[PDB]
Parts: sequence; structure tokens; C-alpha cells
Amino acid sequence: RICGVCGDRATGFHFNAMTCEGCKGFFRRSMKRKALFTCPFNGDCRITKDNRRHCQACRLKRCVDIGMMKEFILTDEEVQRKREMILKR
Amino acid sequence: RICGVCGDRATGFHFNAMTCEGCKGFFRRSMKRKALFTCPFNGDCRITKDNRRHCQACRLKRCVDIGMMKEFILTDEEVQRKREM
DNA sequence: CACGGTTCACGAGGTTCA
DNA sequence: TGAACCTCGTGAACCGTG
Ligand SMILES: [Zn+2]
Ligand SMILES: [Zn+2]
Ligand SMILES: [Zn+2]
Ligand SMILES: [Zn+2]
Repeated sequence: RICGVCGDRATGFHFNAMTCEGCKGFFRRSMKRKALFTCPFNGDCRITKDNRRHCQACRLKRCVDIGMMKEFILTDEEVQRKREMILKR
Repeated sequence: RICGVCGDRATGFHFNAMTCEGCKGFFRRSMKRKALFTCPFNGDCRITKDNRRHCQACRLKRCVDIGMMKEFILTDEEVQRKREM
């Protein structure tokens, strides 16, 4: 269906919210990288499939608000223990 | 395509507008200095690739008249925090 | 299939130096 | 001023396990 962050074509659930592939990734990177973003405008930017790269603060706050969750992102160790298991197959 | 300010060949989007490399820089430099310009002639020079730099006031105007947003310029703070790594 | 991650080409922000 | 260059954030493709 539709991405709950930017409106774009969703591709399924990601981190617990219906989203597109861009926002799936923006959300994982942003949380892992612990980025802190700051809106250049008013803090209530209207996110769309085309302007979403313009306000990260608003995009990120939106992800969290529609329900996306960091706890679903793997930790480095979980990834490692996981690379080890695919590389043991 | 073509630069929305001078007609030069644009290099991609810049501050949210299709623009050449020079107008890109001119915009960012002006805004980072708040630089206010005045125009030596009337107040509507026709900006071209050639003259382009003879009227700062009219150019910066046209820049804004086509979308370029000073908000997309990195803040002294962000330009810094980031300037570390 | 669903949904975690990884790969890699590409856009757009800033910087250098003539 | 602006050509040329350095960076890294993006997202389309794609891999792998549950
Ligand atoms: Zn989205
Ligand atoms: Zn915003
Ligand atoms: Zn131009
Ligand atoms: Zn003028």
C-alpha cells in the first residue's frame, strides 16, 4: 500500500510500520548512526515522496510517530553472530 | 537541464532548484553573509550566462524567484558538527 | 512470501585554488 | 567567481533466513 511517512508506494512492513524502501532505510541508518536532526522550518513539514530528503528531522520524527521501532533494528553483534551463521552454511 | 537563473547548463538540483555550478555557489555565498545587494540599473536585468555576474541584486533575486532556499544551506552549527569526522 | 541486511551508483552539500 | 573535487546520505536491486 502507501508509505505512512512519505506517501510513496509501500513494500510491506518495516520496523513495524507500512513504509516504502527509502524510509525503511532512512530509518535504520538514522537510528543506528544516532543522528540528531533539526528542522529548518517550523517542525511540521508535510512529507511527500518528492521532498522527503529535504527535512530529515521531520521525516525521522514521522517514522517514530507512525510506529516505527528501533528495537527491530539488529545490533552489530546480532549482525555479526548472524554473518557467522550464514558463513557456516 | 538548464540553469534556472542564468540559462547555463545546470549540473543538477541545488538548494532545491535546477542550477549551474556558479549560481549554486553564488547563492550559498550570498545567504551565508546575508549580503544585501542593490541594482545599478533598473531592477530587472535579464540574467544571462555571460553578464551573470554584473548584477548581484538581480541575480540573487531571480535565484529566490525560482525556488532556491536559504534553508537548505548548512548552518554554521551543522557545517561544524559534521566537519569533525 | 515477509522482512531483517548489504551492494553500489548517484545526487547534492561543502571545499580548494587559480 | 566558478571549475574540479571530496563526501556521504539515498534508495533500487538484491541476498538470506524464518
Ligand atoms: Zn516513505
Ligand atoms: Zn521539517
Ligand atoms: Zn546559473
Ligand atoms: Zn539589476
